[PDB]
Amino acid sequence: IQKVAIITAGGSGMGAASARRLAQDGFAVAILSSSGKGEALAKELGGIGVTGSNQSNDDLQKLVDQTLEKWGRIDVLVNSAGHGPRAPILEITDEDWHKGMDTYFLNAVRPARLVVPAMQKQKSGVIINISTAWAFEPSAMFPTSAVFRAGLASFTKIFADTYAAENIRMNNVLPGWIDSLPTTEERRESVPMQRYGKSEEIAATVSFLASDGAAYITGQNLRVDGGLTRSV
Amino acid sequence: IQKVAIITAGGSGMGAASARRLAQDGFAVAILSSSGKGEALAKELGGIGVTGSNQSNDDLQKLVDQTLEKWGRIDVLVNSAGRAPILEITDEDWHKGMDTYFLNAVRPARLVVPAMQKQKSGVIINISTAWAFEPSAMFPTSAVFRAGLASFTKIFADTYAAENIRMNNVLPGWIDSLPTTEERRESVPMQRYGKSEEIAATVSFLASDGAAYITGQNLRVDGGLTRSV
Amino acid sequence: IQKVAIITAGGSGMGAASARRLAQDGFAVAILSSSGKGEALAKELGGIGVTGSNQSNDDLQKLVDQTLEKWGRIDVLVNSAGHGPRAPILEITDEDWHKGMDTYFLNAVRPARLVVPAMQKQKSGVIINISTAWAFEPSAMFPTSAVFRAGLASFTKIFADTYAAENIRMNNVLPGWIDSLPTTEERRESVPMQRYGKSEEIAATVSFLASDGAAYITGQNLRVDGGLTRSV
Amino acid sequence: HMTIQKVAIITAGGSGMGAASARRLAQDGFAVAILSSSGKGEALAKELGGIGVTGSNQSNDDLQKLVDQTLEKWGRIDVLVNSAGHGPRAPILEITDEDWHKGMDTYFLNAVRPARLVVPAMQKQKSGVIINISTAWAFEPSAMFPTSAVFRAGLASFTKIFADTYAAENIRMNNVLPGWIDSLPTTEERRESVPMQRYGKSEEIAATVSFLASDGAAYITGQNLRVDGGLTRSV
Repeated sequence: IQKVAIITAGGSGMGAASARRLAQDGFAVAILSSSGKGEALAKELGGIGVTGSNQSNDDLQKLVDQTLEKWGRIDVLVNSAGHGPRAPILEITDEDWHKGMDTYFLNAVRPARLVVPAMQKQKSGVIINISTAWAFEPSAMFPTSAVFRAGLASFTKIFADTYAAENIRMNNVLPGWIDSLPTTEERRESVPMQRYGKSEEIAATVSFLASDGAAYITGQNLRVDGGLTRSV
Repeated sequence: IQKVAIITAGGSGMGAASARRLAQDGFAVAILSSSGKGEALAKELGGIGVTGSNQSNDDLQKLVDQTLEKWGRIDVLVNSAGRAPILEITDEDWHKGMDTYFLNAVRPARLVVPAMQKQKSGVIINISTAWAFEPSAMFPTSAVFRAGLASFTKIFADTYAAENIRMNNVLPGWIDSLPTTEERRESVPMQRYGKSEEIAATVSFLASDGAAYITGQNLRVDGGLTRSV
Repeated sequence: IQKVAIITAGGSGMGAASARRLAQDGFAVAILSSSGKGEALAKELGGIGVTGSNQSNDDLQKLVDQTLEKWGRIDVLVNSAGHGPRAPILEITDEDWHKGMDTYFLNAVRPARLVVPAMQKQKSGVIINISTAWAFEPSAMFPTSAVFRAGLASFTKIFADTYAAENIRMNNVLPGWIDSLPTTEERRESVPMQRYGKSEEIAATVSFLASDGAAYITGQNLRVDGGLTRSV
Repeated sequence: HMTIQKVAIITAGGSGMGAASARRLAQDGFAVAILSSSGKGEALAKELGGIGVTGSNQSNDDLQKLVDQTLEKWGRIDVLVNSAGHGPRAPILEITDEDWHKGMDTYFLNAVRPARLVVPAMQKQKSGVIINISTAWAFEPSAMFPTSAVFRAGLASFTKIFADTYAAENIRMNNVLPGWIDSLPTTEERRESVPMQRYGKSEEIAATVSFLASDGAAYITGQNLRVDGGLTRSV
């Protein structure tokens, strides 16, 4: 067996960085992206791609089925995310809250349901979600992101307790300001380390969590933020 | 000044207990419930009541409008609320969970804040769960969306602090609004369930001037159940 | 039942405010302070005072013995604190770290040891420590305070678990900027509520925690800080 | 010669998780310097092609000797890993004032003391990592390990202040918080309390230390990472 990694929202940013690093580590990769970039990248990394939505159970099933048809196993699932509603806290509509849940919570839950049967058969698996350093120290800048990634942390803990005995782990990586988007001086200066994080630094964190050496870590939320957040 | 409290899901359990205690404290009370029990309780307490859904903006607006027509202010809002394997919960179930345990607080908050802004004074207290940050399989949608509620609460608190409008959550452990099991009771270091009245007392404190410098907090009332500092 | 409260470091600041409020609530009061202020306050409130140190075994035992001789019970212990070492984080010497521990940790622990026997006989008791809102979001401004109050929280949890079955509770109140000291504009403006807290607000939180209504609360750390800290 | 030979100091590195960390860092390519109160420290350092001092992780003098010998030999300190011995255990009110002070030396100043001594080299380097082996019980404390939990919660707050103070100089500090690890004898009761139904390996703690000592983890600072098989309850 070559080990296998599926990456949802893997066509750009932190998803793409994670897919590249996991391929470099030696995983066969399967990528889902609503852009064409996902399939180009999977091609370049020698793996497979599906072009579809991380909100669609059917695109997801196609991705999972193709990965199992080809390699017969799924060792790692990495879930990255899009961008959800941003507005003043009482102005976000009920509809927008629902859309935020789709973007930032069910984007991780939906594919988790579909990969777990393989991981149960294997008695081995890792699921890593890209969350946000603001989950427990939320800001008005990113209200639906923080709300639903806090909820994702609770989901992650219930999941971790439910599947621990089957050697299946789930952890979240909580990035601060990352150079996947343009920097501002105010934001950069607000980080004690006085720089944005590299998308490759997030990918390195994913790589660790996907390795045998991290096997005893489950249910955790690891902030990778140059010291930005205040809580121990 | 006769101060005013609105209680959503105040027909039974911790909502009813909160409504009774706030009435005893001297607040005028307006109560929403879907069963009808909220109206019967309001009448007993000398207040007003609406029977409707805490997921419906129209029934909520009716409660708010009637309260402001009667007493001209809203000092306090208390939001109270109504098991499956973690991967078996459907997308539809998660969305329903969010309506039930997250938007139940958010929807009435939007409608009371204007009065609170005019008053330069207001308190919103949400009844959450001690399982929010230490969740278990027993209360999955509740815990997930109450963790989300905490993050909402902090953004809200930051947004409205300068206008003297505060939001806090009370996080109950095992409370006597339901029957005990011995395993549950024994898991609590205090070796007893909490009283609905003890939750209501914590609500009362958070509705008082003495608590005015508390905002954005999640206060566990659980007999020592949860493990975290 | 005439209930009884002991307050350590109760001569001024949040300690004195707590003693005044608990007297107003109807408690008999006993006060320890290194200042003459403690005794003047106790005498006013019809209670008893010892002039002495919350680091001295002899002074504390005297306090406790005189309280039990007078009223036969101890229902509430409130521990306020003085001021400990403040310096750049690596310049604080081993000796200063040990002094900080005495000032901010052992100040609470020492009296707790001495009042628990009465509380056990009573099958009822409450201990409330005045801590700091910076305990888990520490600031270089108050390094020994934050370090030892974070320590205090873990002590408080072990205590709460050990004595819960005997109906003896311990909780900590974590103030932000309080008007026991003069404001600075920068500090005041950093608080979302745009004001310092009142000592009377801290005392009201102490009052609630000493009440029957709070009887199901134990092991907790309650921030009273106008929204200053960032963590949920 | 064409690539920097990075250097790691391990305190209490003679056995258990400290020795595991030493071994792994050496395997990663670090030159290792080990302090241990037993001869185990030096023997292990010999095996790993490094240096060792026999002495106490509570003694400024012995720590200064290791640091000096390290800088004398390799000219730099890139990584400091602080493990710990064992402190007082007793019912919570039975721990004497003296036992609390001893606990502080064992679980808090064991990290602080060497941190003070390695930071100047790290500042000259504009690069450094300090990793303390703490405990999963720090914020979910148990009556089993009272001084450990108290002072490791304290260590977290120290760590955050340190991290804010030195972040601009690219010097980071993080804590690894192990649960039940196979460095000590196992019991069934403890094993079955862990959701993963096994103890952690010392090698899994060392793997976490290795990651945190690597360039990949450079944007992580001030954190407490629990490695506990899901034992602790908090998100």
